[PDB]
Amino acid sequence: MNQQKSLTLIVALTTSYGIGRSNSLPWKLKKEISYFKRVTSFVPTFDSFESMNVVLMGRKTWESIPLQFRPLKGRINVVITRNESLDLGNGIHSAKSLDHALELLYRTYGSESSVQINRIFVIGGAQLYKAAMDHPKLDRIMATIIYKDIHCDVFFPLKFRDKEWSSVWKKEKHSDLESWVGTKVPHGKINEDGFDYEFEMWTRDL
Ligand SMILES: NC(=O)C1=CN([C@@H]2O[C@H](COP(=O)(O)OP(=O)(O)OC[C@H]3O[C@@H](n4cnc5c(N)ncnc54)[C@@H](OP(=O)(O)O)[C@@H]3O)[C@@H](O)[C@H]2O)C=CC1
Ligand SMILES: CCOC(=O)CCCOc1ccc(OC)c(Cc2cnc3nc(N)nc(N)c3c2C)c1
Repeated sequence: MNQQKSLTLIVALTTSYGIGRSNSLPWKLKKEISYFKRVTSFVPTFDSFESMNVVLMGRKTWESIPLQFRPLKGRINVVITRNESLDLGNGIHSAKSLDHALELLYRTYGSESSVQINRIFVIGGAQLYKAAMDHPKLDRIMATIIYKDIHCDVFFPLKFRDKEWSSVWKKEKHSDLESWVGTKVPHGKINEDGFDYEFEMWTRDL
């Protein structure tokens, strides 16, 4: 009664797997953020009469997001921390692990509940990505690849794009990405603020 849905990890990362610096993002990309918001918010039309997606994040990511933007609108937010607590929150879910979060969500958002869960996303940071990478239900990574070795002080924990991991993690066709996300997605390099980046989707068999 706990393992009824796959997890999807969503991340923007450099070719050196860098994801962060000074507890924030070391880039400023409005369209990249708009993609994150669209992907994490998208529910197919028939289902969206009551469906909401879930965003799971570590406490340091929670704090990283400008207070203006919290909780992340229109999604069920859960902050994962070893130390309960709160973080001061208006409706704001807390759990001590990825599986305690899932248990809390299934208990809270049941068959009878007016709000139902569509997809569940792990949205960072490195420590929670590490847990998700070890979780037997994670099967999908929505990666934005940033083609610049921007200096970072926190890194994605497993080199899923590299040869050593290439029998396990496979990059999907762009048409498959678009299908999964429910919309046209720009394909190939996008330039904002002096860097090229591009959207990818990678999967692992369960
Ligand atoms: N580029 C990208 O897409 C993203 C980048 N980032 C960046 O990542 C950096 C944050 O990464 P990181 O420092 O690893 O922080 P995280 O957000 O993963 O938070 C780490 C903390 O969250 C809790 N936590 C995480 N995993 C677990 C677990 N398995 N069980 C229990 N508690 C857990 C904290 O708990 P406790 O309260 O016990 O200390 C732990 O210290 C920042 O620079 C942020 O900007 C974040 C999201 C996306
Ligand atoms: C009205 C604007 O819509 C908004 O709500 C975004 C405003 C917040 O600005 C941010 C500053 C820092 C930050 O690091 C946590 C994030 C989170 C983020 C950004 N890109 C991201 N991009 C990807 N591919 N993946 C992520 N997981 C991600 C994540 C978590 C956002």
